[PDB]
Amino acid sequence: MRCIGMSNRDFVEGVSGGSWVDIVLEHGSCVTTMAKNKPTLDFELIKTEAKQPATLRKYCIEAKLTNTTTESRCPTQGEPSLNEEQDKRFVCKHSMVDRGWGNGCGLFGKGGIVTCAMFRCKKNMEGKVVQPENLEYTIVITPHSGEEHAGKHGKEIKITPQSSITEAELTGYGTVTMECSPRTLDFEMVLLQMENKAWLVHRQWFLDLPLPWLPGADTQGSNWIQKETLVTFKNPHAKKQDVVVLGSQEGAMHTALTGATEIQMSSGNLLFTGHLKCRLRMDKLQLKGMSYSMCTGKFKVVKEIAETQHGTIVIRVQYGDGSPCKIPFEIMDLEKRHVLGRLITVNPIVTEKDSPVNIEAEPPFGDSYIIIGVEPGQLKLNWFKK
Repeated sequence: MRCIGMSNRDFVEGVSGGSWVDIVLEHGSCVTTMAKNKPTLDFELIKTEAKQPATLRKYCIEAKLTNTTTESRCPTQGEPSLNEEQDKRFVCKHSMVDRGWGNGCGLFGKGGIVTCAMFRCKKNMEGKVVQPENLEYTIVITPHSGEEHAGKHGKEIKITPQSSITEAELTGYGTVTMECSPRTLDFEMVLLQMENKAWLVHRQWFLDLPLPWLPGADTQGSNWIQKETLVTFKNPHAKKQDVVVLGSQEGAMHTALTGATEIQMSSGNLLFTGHLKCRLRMDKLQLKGMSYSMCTGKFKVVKEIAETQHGTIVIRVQYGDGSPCKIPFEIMDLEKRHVLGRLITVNPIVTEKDSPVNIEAEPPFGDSYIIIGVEPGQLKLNWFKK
């Protein structure tokens, strides 16, 4: 039903036997395939996500400062130093400040001063690089049977442009074999993540951001590069100097990303709307239910016959005199002389007594008789397709 209710639906059929059939899969669309003596199948590409893409750079957007320490020397005695100036967790600056008798020096003149503060990142963002490969497309292959629910999921399969040809098993019908190509999606770009919300941004812009950062392959999260971007050193004084850190930049960032394509995501994974080209073979598929009896009984059209968006109809029917059986469906002319139209639901069958068995069929254009059932009450339903 899902595919029948979709506006974007392609009908594909193989012009050969045992041959490959090509189909194009898109998000929000579905493809229905058919073949002589083979079940009709529905294909849909539902998910396209990058799994664990390489982290390029972590940017700190909010930090705190602690243990600020100052050291300074008198004019003439060289550049002062602090050992924490060797500790990668600190931000430091070297400057010159006036000195003299008033603050412990013999000479009046400029002296060397140095100040360091431990830098602690409190909130960061990270940009990742999505490789075309390692992208994972989820495709659902549903048997077009018409059976009911309200336990019958189509087979779900996940593939990668690097995975080999897939052999998907469809309970009851065999297996279907298919291969796909991510046939034209770009990735010199980058995906920025600001706390579970992501964006697609151009490179060299991400790399130019004036914020403290760390090479992607880090785990310490301490040795930030260019911390001065979030730190300001006030003018020094003879023996002390103040250091203040800018406020969070989450906001400056947000109202800075407006415009760039926003990217959905979940469970840490990024999601995209992919495009696939696939080829499938049905030589290993077969009809579920062949070798049954031809229902010899009655059906009551459950409700109003429905018209789909694809020149087809969906007739609900429920047995009646018999085994879980094949159904006699047949669309003929007003005279019941020749067969017209065709079934999209193939080898339609009943599993239970009082089990609405939906059936999608394609009536020819104009007038036709929809003959459901056999000789007690073969169900002649008139139909006009405009």
